[PDB]
Amino acid sequence: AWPKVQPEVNIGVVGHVDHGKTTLVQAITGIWTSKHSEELKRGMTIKLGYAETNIGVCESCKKPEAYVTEPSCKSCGSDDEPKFLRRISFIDAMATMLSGAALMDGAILVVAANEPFPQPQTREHFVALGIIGVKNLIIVQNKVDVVSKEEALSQYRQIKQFTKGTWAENVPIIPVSALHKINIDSLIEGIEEYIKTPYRDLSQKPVMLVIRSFDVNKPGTQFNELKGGVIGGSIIQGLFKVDQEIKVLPGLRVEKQGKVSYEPIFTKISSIRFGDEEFKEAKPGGLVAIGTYLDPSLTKADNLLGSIITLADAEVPVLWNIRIKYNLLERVVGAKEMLKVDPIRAKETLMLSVGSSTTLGIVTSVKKDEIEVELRRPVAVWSNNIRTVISRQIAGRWRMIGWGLVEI
Repeated sequence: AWPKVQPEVNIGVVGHVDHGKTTLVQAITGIWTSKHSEELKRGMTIKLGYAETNIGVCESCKKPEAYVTEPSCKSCGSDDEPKFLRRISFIDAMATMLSGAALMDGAILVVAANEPFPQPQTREHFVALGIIGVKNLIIVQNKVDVVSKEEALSQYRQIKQFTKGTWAENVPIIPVSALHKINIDSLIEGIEEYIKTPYRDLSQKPVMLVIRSFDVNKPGTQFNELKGGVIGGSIIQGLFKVDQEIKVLPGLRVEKQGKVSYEPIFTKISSIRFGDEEFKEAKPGGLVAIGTYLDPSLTKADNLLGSIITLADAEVPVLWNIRIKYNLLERVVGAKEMLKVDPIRAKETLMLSVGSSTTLGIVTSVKKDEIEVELRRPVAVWSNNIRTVISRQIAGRWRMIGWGLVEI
């Protein structure tokens, strides 16, 4: 039989075509993931469509057809059980995209074969991928069945030529039709070869990125049957177990009269869940639901969005001022034209995304490789050289202008 495991990897899927990405995930998993007729499964998405699937392989069948997402090889003429490879999860495509982005172990960038390459959205998405550090990439040429072999091949060469000078020079290009299911087994193969499961040091301190929180107690719930608040997020390192003492950072915003501060919120894990399966422990990969003993007022309606969770005794600096070793883009994708990126300037306001968090800050110091920033809200910095996305409001819209590492 195949094992019931948690996903071990998150793969972001970002695309121009909007009946693209969802149909793509569906082409992999086989099931419709738009209006899941069971909100009884808490909440895990933040309006980010999410899906899990097993991946396996019939060793004796020709690849790529040998790849299956189910424990049957009848499709390649065997009654034997395919080898189970792994369970993967997908995250379907400003603060919100950043938050989704924090969780991807890899990505698939989808382009429409019946559209000139590159579409505006395509280049935007590409830049975005470069900024967030997700370099495990696959480009999918979707809807290749509505253009000829020749047109698809032409666009393939254009994309390769486009990538030839960049870091994405060797990213594979995989033609598929998500809607009509053509050549899907090749993409699963591609996901296996090019979006490998990252190294996990499971001795590392447990860290979870929190991306949702909800009060799951339904109306009419009797008071004595109330469950504690639930925190949904993505574990980015280490592992958590039920009954471990943990804390939420920055935690609770507390106002003493004429004062403001954040005090970490301590609680205990009551339950760990991936989809509709319960687990005894939770590791990186997939979206996890974490039961707590928290007052649901604390989790009600994503109150805790952007927080992180660590063990209670974890030592994690919560900082209102941060130093960032940064790198800016040469220029920015715009409606009409590429836009020159002015160097950082003191007293200007930037947006910094750290993990699943997004906070406004004032620049207090500017050097060539480093800036210092005063934050409107504090950040939990769980490790040195955490990546940050630096954004500036340009033309009345927030745009990612570079990235950096917070240095402690």
